[PDB]
Amino acid sequence: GSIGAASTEFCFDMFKELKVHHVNENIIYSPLSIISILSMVFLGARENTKTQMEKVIHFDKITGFGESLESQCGTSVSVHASLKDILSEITKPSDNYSLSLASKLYAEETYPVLPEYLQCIKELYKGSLETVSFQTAADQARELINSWVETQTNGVIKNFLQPGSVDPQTEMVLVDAIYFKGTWEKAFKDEDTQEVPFRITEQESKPVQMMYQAGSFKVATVAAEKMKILELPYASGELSMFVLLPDDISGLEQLETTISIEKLSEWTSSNMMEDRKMKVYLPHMKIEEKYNLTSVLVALGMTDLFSPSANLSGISTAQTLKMSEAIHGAYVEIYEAGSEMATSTGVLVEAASVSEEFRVDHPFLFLIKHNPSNSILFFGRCIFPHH
Amino acid sequence: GSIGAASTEFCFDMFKELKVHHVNENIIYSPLSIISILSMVFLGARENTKTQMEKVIHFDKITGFGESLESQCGTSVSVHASLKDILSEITKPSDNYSLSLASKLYAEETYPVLPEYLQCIKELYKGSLETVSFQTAADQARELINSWVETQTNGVIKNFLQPGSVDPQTEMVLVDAIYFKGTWEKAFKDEDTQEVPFRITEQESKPVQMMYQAGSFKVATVAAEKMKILELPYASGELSMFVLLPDDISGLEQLETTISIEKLSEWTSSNMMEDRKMKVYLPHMKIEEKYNLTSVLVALGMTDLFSPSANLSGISTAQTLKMSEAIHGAYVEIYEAGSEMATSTGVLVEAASVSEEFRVDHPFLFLIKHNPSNSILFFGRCIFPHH
Amino acid sequence: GSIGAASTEFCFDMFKELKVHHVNENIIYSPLSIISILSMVFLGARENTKTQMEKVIHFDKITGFGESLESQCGTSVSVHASLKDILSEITKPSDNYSLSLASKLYAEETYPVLPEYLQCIKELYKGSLETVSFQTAADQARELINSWVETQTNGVIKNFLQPGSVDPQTEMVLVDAIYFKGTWEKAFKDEDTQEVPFRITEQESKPVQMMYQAGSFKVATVAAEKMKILELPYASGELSMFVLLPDDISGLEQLETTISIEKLSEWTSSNMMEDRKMKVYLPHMKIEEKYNLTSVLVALGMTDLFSPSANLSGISTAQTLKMSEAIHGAYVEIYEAGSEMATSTGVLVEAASVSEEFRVDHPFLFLIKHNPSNSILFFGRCIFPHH
Repeated sequence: GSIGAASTEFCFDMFKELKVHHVNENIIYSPLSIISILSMVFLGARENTKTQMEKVIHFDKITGFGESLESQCGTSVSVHASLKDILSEITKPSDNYSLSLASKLYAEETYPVLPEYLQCIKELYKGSLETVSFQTAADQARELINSWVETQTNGVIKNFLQPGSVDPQTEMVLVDAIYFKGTWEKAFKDEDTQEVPFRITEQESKPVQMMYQAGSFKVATVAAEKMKILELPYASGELSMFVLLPDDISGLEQLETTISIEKLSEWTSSNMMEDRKMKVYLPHMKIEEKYNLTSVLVALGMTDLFSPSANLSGISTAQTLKMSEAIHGAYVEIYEAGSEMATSTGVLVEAASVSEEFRVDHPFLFLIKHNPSNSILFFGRCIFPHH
Repeated sequence: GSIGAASTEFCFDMFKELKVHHVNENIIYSPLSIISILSMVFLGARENTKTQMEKVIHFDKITGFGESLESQCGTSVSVHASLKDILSEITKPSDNYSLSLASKLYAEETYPVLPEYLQCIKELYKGSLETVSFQTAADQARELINSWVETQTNGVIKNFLQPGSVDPQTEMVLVDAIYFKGTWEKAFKDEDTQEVPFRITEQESKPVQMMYQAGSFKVATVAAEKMKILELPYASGELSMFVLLPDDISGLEQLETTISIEKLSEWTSSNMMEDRKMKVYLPHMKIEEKYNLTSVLVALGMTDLFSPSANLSGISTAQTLKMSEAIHGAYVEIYEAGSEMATSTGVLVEAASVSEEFRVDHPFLFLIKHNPSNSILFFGRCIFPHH
Repeated sequence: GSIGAASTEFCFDMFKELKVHHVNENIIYSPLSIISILSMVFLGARENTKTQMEKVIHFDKITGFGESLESQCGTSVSVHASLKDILSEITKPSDNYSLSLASKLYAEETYPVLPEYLQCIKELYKGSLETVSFQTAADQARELINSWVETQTNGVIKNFLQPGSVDPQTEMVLVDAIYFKGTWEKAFKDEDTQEVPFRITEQESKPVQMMYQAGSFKVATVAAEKMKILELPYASGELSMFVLLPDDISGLEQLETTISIEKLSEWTSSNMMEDRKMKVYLPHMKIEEKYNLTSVLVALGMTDLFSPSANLSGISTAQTLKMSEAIHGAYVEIYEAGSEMATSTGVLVEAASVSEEFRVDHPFLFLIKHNPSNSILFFGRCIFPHH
């Protein structure tokens, strides 16, 4: 097996879990970056936490029978070689497009990470190590990690880590950043872009800037699922965009449920995809979304990793630590010349457990009273803060 | 035994009846202004209407078991004292915040008002009387009332009285307005505000600006209702904002039914509110709503006041007059530095109107035809006139 | 019968069929221009296509019993007379307004248009022919047609034909344009215009410039439908704008379902319309829309026309063709002095069969894959591609 297939299967399982909490909303995430950071953690996880992460990341399909566990480092020889060669394939330079993947881990000065684990991080993901004091200055370390992410994403992802996400309890933060900017194989003419209505539902429609071009494009029409897939290649044909468009507005739902790595392999088969003379209408796209994947990872069977029984002894034998916050951010912009996209996956670990915080992230009742008169000046039921 | 507690009780009694007409919708109103204006009308009511208003406003508990009619003015000595001292309390001048309560009554020049009732209006509510001709220039009187209310709300509540609210047959209007601009005790840093999802339902979410700060705040954890209340004091601690947030979204409904003056007094007890170091997240709020309380006040028990059996001898002894329209507007804006809030309550008497205008202030279809040929050149449906 | 009545009935049928896909959205379209272009095409059809077009255009009512087809050129004498006299009616010079109806057809050089059909176009629609090379320079043809449309609409409708509409397959294009600039019978004083809230819904409202004037106006009040109609005549009383408005906002929906040519005839009756002293508030309006009426016309009953079985023998004796696209655009601006309005309707005839586009106009699943690694760099669902 390959780790690209693990990324695919994880992508679609995670999408099935994610869509249930974001109905009628835009979704965007990077399977590769999430899988890469989660494998960084998977190397350190041992015993039941490691097997859980292995089944969730689908790295169990990668290892051949025999020579598992710390055959080379952290994981088996198969997963090790797969990780290394994928890092090499992604980081290969190209004059046509720009594509970068960087990994960095920040650690507390007091908390000592295993030198073997740091060396394996340098070997597999060639990620650097910085030592910052979280206990004394957590917010400054947050700002530094955020500036590193911002510069690694060419300023696309600013202020990745939310305020208050890290606190003096956090003792290590594993983060990565993927950035891609390319050009279309067949570009869209700037003059051909005009205003076109876009049907959000059958009832309502909103105007958007639609780019148009006519040419030979790979289209695969799946009638069993009532949907067509269009491939728009980029410069050099090493990266491609796939648009899975259901024939009708009502069909998309069905598609979301039936999509899978197996089904996708059938649909994107080189035989199934047909170069035809097509008129292509593609809208200007700008999608930015940031998620907290802790609940999603737990719902997928990664319960031990966030539990106080997490065995991450492969990272640091001194004391014990566990993961508490896994943040992900994704940005994608499609325009006429090409597209610019950028993602980041952050992970912070710590032994401590905050009992409570007071976060107003769902509807409530608010009350404003005059304390001397003990009278209610204002009372309200807030469902949406801003209409 | 105080008008503040009466305002609390009437607040929740009115919330329970108002919530049925605004499902899945923001709610906001000011109990202090509503009960001030209802006491304004209560002073004039006598016999059955006055007892109804006293029970619904909960001024019966304010008066001790002693003389309650004709004493001081209109009501008992106890209610008179409570009115006067709350009026003095919230109109207290403070350099820290701005809090203003204003009352004013408009009357037809042909309509006669008793001098003792006007002297009482100046005594307790310190409000002025303005004589305008409702029968001749009802629209002009409406615009004048809205301009006065706008100036008293510092431009926040503009065009308060809807068109057709006031009528030429209307005898006497009673209005009041509260404005409060204050700053937080512990402010929110502008840089700490970031975009965060807000979960309207379990499956739906929308992004909002969320201000964060870590500090010592007063929180009470009511486990019986599975809910937590947080207090944010303003400058000098004379006013504070209470956020009642259920632990889960679906619990909100339950809370809205179980909340009451007694339960609010239980939950916000000094022993229950504990000072704790909390991470606090609060969304940018801009909640603005206008209501017609006539139906709700009738449902609450004030049936005679809106019916032709309304006796208002203390208001106008020459001829009887009944109220038929009660409007109420409330606006609340929460930001990082502080908050700005403003409310108004409007009262109308003896209303009826027919035609007189063709005002196009709501969506409509339009037709443009060629009269010689009787052909439709243009047809359309206008919701937004300008884009 | 009269083609004005046909335009009215078709207008309301089309409104019924069109409003279903445009809820909470502005609508505007020209019945006269659409019915004129469709009558142009209707002269060229025979057999079932012609009868279908006649039913949808309601020209079957114009023809008196007897001498229905080929009596005049392509149609009955009654329909021919109606067409010619209507052209003369709305293209009548006047010093009070500017009203123009222009029609023009572009054809491929290799396409052999029947000369008698061209003579009919010149007789009944005053339509000139231009020969353009679609197969060798379709984009130049589109630019020329857009420039002609723009000049005929006095610069209101620019870039009328969207890219991709025309292509080397299109063989003929019929386009007409209506323009009308006029002044009110009773003008709006600029000083009387003030900023007034426009109530889109009951609780949310956006501010709009509102002109005011008082005087004698023709208003009809229909209580059975809970709505009033106001007639604002333009200069010289030859064109008038009708504004029908429900008393409550919620009534509007009902109105849109119950409006009809017969009900409109009832409501705009001379005895129903009454001159009365009225205050008139009317907002500034700038309403522009553009539609593709292929689906709407097919749903009304023009199935054979857009199918490969379309008989357009009256246009070309050889190489029979069929319509592919029917684009329409409308613009209206109402201000104090008067009004400026303009529409265009263009239909392009072609010959195709299988689906020839990959139009991305509804939410879709997109993914960006690294082909060497076969890993998904990005995956997402988008419902709206802009924020």
